[PDB]
Amino acid sequence: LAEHLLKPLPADKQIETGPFLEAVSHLPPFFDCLGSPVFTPIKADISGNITKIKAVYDTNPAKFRTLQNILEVEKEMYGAEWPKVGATLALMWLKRGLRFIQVFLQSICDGERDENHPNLIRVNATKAYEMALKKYHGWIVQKIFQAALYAAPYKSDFLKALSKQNVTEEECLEKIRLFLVNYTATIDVIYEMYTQMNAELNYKV
Ligand SMILES: CCCCCCCCCC
Ligand SMILES: CCCCCCCC
Repeated sequence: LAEHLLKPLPADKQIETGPFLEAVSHLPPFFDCLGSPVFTPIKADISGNITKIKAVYDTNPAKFRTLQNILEVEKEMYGAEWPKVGATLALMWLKRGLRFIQVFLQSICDGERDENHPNLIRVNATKAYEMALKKYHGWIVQKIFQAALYAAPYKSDFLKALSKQNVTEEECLEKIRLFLVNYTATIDVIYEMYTQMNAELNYKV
């Protein structure tokens, strides 16, 4: 995770598409080692979105040099169906999965815990879901997340699974904190871009 850091934001706060996709494509694999088949559809959604954006990018790397480029070009390209189309729509849902990972990881690092059951990650996962995904899910998908939550490893095993490696828990969390710097900054910029472009949508699934 400290092996595949996201680049820092350039001065103009424009995110290069190529480098961005490469960076985040290292994230899906971490779902395989949460030790449950329950997490496979979650991996699939994040991968699929990354793959959707990559495919739009590949058609014209220069036209789609930056994430901003993607949104402005596709807006012009699709008139009235935008923002509910193309790579704009893929990235709208990618950012939410990425924000989820962000909030979950920051929560853990901040020493947030259920005092009653302290070696679990339920409370961190629950917060991340509430902050990133919950308002865009109908009640059925919510009840599904609730169930999926019990497949979560212990905090202790999860951190041991990320050092996959001769390292203490505190060392491991320091590494995650370093990763969260440019990660958070980058996601914050993508979210800000959806707000300025008016490209954010609120439909539930
Ligand atoms: C570093 C990427 C790890 C992803 C965290 C996902 C945990 C999900 C619990 C529901
Ligand atoms: C460089 C991006 C390629 C698409 C990867 C799919 C997500 C694992």
